[PDB]
Amino acid sequence: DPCEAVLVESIPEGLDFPNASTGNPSTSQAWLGLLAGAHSSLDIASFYWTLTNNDTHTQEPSAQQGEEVLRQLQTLAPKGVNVRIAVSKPADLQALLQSGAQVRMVDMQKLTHGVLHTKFWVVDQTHFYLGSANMDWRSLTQVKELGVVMYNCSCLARDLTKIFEAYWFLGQIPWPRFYDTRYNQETPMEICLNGTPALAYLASAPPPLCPSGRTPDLKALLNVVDNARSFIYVAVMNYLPTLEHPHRFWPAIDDGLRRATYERGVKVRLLISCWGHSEPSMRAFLLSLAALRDHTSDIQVKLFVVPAQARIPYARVNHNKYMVTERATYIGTSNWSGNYFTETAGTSLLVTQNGRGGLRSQLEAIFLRDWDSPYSHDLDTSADSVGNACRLL
Amino acid sequence: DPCEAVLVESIPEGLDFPNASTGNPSTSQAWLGLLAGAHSSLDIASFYWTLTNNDTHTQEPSAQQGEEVLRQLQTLAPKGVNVRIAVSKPADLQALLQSGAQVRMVDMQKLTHGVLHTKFWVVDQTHFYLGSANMDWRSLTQVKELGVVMYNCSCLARDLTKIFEAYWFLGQWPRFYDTRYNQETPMEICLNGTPALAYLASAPPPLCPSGRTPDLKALLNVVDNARSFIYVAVMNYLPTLEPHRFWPAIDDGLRRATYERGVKVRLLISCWGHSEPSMRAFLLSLAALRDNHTHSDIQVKLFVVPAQARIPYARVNHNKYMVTERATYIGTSNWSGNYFTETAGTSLLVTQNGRGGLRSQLEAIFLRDWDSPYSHDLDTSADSVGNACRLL
Repeated sequence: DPCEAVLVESIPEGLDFPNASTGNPSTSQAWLGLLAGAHSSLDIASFYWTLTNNDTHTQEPSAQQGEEVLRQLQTLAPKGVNVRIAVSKPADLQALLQSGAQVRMVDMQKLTHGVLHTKFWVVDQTHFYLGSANMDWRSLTQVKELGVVMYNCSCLARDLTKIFEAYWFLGQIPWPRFYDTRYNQETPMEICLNGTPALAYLASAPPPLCPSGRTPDLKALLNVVDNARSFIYVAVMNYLPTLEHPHRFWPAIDDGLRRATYERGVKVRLLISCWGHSEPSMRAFLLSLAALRDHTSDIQVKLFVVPAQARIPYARVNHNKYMVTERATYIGTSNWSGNYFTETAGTSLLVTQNGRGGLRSQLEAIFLRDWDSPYSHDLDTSADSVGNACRLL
Repeated sequence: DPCEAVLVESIPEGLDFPNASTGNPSTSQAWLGLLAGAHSSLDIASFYWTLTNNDTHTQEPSAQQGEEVLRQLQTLAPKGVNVRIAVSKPADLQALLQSGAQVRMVDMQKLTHGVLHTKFWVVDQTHFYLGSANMDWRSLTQVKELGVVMYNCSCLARDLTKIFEAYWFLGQWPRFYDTRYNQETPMEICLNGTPALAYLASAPPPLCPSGRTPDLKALLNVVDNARSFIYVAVMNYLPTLEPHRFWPAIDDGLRRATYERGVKVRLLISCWGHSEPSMRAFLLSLAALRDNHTHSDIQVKLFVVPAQARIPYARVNHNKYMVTERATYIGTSNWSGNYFTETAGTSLLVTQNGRGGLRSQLEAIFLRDWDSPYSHDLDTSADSVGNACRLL
């Protein structure tokens, strides 16, 4: 299969990169194209749905891209597209049900004390999108996001659907052989990504939703961290060494980054996202990694902050959740706190390929332009200078 | 047995505490008393011997206390005291062999890639000293040393002697070495007439027999059983197996306790011209856990002992102990992973309830250390700290 990965970026209106330092399609363009092409199925797992302005209780014109998606979704079911939805149990889903689109609500708080934080699509079981969208107009053009669309990638979409079908069964924890995966950290798929060979595998975040042969998202994340020999670049929304009531400590990712930077000298870059809903206990635990630097080992930590839009609930964050090394890629939907790897649902794509060009270097060039952005500040920037609620910093 | 624990401290000449109110025997006084009382046996585990000035290649008068110890050791063997020594394989030991005192050299670098860094005595299997003071006139009067001498403490001295026996055999486990009194089930001792639970731990797992608690295990259990404070003064704290490795085992216990349980943690590490500057970064990685909501509070201070600089290995605080609201730990290993894996070491842990007693005496020692001018912040100017200072 002639698999092509495109990294597709949701960029907030008014947020831009002046050098065109990585230009690639919008999540809206990718989604509208996926819908317009769709003819058999649109497996779509989301945390919530908030596409319409009225479903937000807002009246912003930028809802239109989501409402177009909604309009197009309203065309999909009478066109015969077998739209099915899994959504976290808390109007648009009733409009879809009236259009004939199936909806199931997942009581993740009953099952495992968490949420269905995954955002992905699987289209004709040939294409897929996986990433930090949120199935709302805000995710499309109000919050910065990264995801991978893998066109013509039928063998990999047909395994991301294995992640969806679990949540679809929950919204109706055992897993039956149907959910198992052969293509994991130990034996990824061989894919001819843009014509250059690559090894690729998909992971799931809470061990109850990892079937046999699925790599746990923490295992894949820690392994990508421990196999690196030159650099580890991470962009993730939230990072906490906790199971975030009563206090627990979660060293698991902290130890992988300490070990890797010390034993192997690996350059570690952590790019973590700040907004008014960021837990303040992050700051001490980020400073506890940034102190491993002078001599001898090098971890550096930076704060991504997306700058009238403040009137919108949950707008203006960088929701992104990926990592890249000299050797591997990791695109995910889980945030980096112990609950996201134990209690909450999440997924990630990992792709390794060698040489220049290709996905790994496109993702690295994305990380580099993020990290060099004005939108990435140091872990001690003056809070008012950050142009947003620097609640953590 | 009417066990009395005295905390005996070597204080460097010219080092003194404004807190006062904490008078105790010098290690010299306690050792000379132990020798003068000794009549059947003296076991001792030692890192190295440097009692005579000539054996130092120095000519400083304060060797006299060690040379008196040496003179007294030279009297012990003709008095009939079964002096036996285990020493780390690298003149005073030849003078002792002339006196009839037995010596064995331990090839720790062959056996486990470390040294015999223990410092302890056992007298008549009835008293013991355990602590940091080396068999070295600089220990007795030029570096600060803490240890416990437990007089009339036959049941516990009779277990420390066994720890030396392990070294004594290396320098030349079966059931002879097995220990009942450990972290799971300490011994009942009537320390100063107030009940206490006490046990001895040893540092490298090859030198821990069955039923001996590993020194790291006992240290981490004390850290994870704390509920109000953890106070720790130790010479070296390296969260690494000092080809680069990682030793977060203590680092995780201190993070976990302060975050999950709100424990106040105090680390009082010791800085000198031979401190590995790698340690500085790892200390800054613990002082980062301070916050208003979480009640996580780790605080870290450096202990530095300010003509004596001409002496090799003088002027350090070589102390190694911890105290909580609940327990004490006096140790001989420093807090780097080699000391718990590769190197020989030993510690006493004592829990007792109420005011007074050993736990509060050791805590009052910690507090007077911590409040000392000799304790500086982890960001202090090394010029103000008044010594060679590789961490600042």
